[PDB]
Order: sequence, then structure tokens, then C-alpha cells
Amino acid sequence: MELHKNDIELKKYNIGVAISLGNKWFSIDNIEKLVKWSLLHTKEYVIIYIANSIKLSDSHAEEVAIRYGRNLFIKIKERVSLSFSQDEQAKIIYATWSDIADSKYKEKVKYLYNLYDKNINFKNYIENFVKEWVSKEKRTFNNNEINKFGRYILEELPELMVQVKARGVLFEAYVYPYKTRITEFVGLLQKGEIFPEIKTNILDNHPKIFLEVRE
Repeated sequence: MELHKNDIELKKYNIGVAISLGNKWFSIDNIEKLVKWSLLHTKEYVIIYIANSIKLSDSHAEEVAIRYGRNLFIKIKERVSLSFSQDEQAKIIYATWSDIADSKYKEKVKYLYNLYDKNINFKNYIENFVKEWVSKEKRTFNNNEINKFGRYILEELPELMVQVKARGVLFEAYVYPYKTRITEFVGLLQKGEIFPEIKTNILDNHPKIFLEVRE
């Protein structure tokens, strides 16, 4: 279980553990290993949160939080309190969607929504983007559902691109077990190599750092 470097071994960064809820890799055991690894490499804090989700709220990430995220967090809490010491546990912050989506975060998301409605190339790209992920599955989805799922990605896009506070705590890096199409996409966005207006409008020369950590 290691980082697939200098700054990390020097513990320059606080580390986020980004949980894709419903992704079969994110068993409690693999989540435990990620939190273990992050505790041993972090500058101070480890921030556990729900990163993606692939009507009781106007926000999909919020609806995910109250339907599934709370129960996941309760299971993580109980496991952590048996696997780690009192002092290690004090390094861990459980960031709900609300802890992350403060007013500054919501302005970025709003910018992306407006761009999704006005720029048809961006709409086409994010949409076709969803169509690939569902292409690897058995179920079908209509274009209206495809479009709904696209908006859900934009809600999570700022957290992947910019360094943001959770409960007042800034985490510069996050761990994830594998590269995904979203991480390559975010890579191009952060460089201004795709949809450069997004970099111009919502990024701030402090890019979120992506740390690939697996067995």
C-alpha cells in the first residue's frame, strides 16, 4: 500500500481521502488502509469525504450525504476507533458535503452550471463523458438521465481541481487508488489545456494534488 514524491515524505500536505461511494474498491477494509496510509504521511490532518456518487434535496451530493454518507461515516468511525489510537483518531476529520460546499465553493459550482447551460461544446463534452461511464455498465439510461448525471459531476469538479477548506481545514492533496477519466480531465483543466475559461474563472494557482495510492 504505497504511493504509485519528495514533498510527501517531507509531509508538506494535509491529505484528503476521497470516497467514491458505491465503487466496489471502497470496502471498509480498503478505506481503512487509505486512512492508515494518509495518517502516516500527512502534515497534520486527514480529511475523509465522499468524492463522487456514480428527491430530498436540490443538490445530488447532499442527497447522497443524507441517504448513504452518514451511514458510511458511522461505519468508518466504528472501525477507526478499534484500529487506531486515541491520538491518531484526533487527526481525522469527517467532512460532509455541507462542510465542503460553503459559499465560495458554491460560486464555482454555479459558474459550471451556467457554463453547462450556455456552452454547448462543454455540455456535449461532459455529457458524452457520462455516456462512457454508463457504457461500461449493463443498465441503459436515457438522454435526460445522462444530462442529470452530468450536472452531478460539475458539483464535484471544484473539489477535484482547487484546494478547499473542510471544517476550516485546507487539504492540498488527496489519495485515490487509480487514475480515472475524471482525473485526466481535471489534469487538463488545471493546465488550461481544455475549456480554459474554467481555469480562468475558478482556479487560483493552487491546484489540488492527486496522489495515486494502491496495493
